[PDB]
Amino acid sequence: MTEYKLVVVGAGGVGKSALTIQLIQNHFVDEYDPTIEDSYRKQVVIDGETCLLDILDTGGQEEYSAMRDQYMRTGEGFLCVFAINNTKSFEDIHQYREQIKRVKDSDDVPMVLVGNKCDLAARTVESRQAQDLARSYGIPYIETSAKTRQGVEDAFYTLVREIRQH
Ligand SMILES: Nc1nc2c(ncn2[C@@H]2O[C@H](COP(=O)(O)OP(=O)(O)NP(=O)(O)O)[C@@H](O)[C@H]2O)c(=O)[nH]1
Ligand SMILES: [Ca+2]
Ligand SMILES: [Ca+2]
Ligand SMILES: [Mg+2]
Repeated sequence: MTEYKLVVVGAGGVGKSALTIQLIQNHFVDEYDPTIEDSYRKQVVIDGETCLLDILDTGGQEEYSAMRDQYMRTGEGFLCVFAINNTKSFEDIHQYREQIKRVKDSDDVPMVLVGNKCDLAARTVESRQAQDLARSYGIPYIETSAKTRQGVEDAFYTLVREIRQH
């Protein structure tokens, strides 16, 4: 069957693991255990197609990691995640996109910008600001809540639909 290699990246604590775990295991992780690199696999049907999602959940990073770059090289699509209540995480997105461009050696890599923790009221990143950033990259912007599951399936499935247009 068709396999889709997805990689989740973004600043520490934005909810990358919570999003992946909500998608794959249907529960919300309340505690904060920093990730290095964890992988998840699951067969799902997306738009009538039975396929296998292979998801690499990476941890936030502010220091070079040769190993990190190597694990990311095989990714086919990337979820770039920031949290809507953490301006710095949004400002960090451009660096993650640059890392992706490097490891893939391409300026055209399937990606989706995700603004997580949309259930929280302390918003410092407005939807419009994120929409503008995503537009500049030629990619979709989707808000999510790993807590309520709002937009979770939408974010990952949209990433699959982006790989399909590639
Ligand atoms: N309210 C709320 N909290 C969230 C959401 N997503 C994650 N969190 C919380 O934020 C904290 C960190 O989440 P986690 O998924 O571990 O972050 P991460 O990006 O994987 N961290 P790392 O980069 O260190 O692996 C946890 O306490 C978790 O419950 C969300 O959508 N809403
Ligand atoms: Ca723990
Ligand atoms: Ca390269
Ligand atoms: Mg994590």
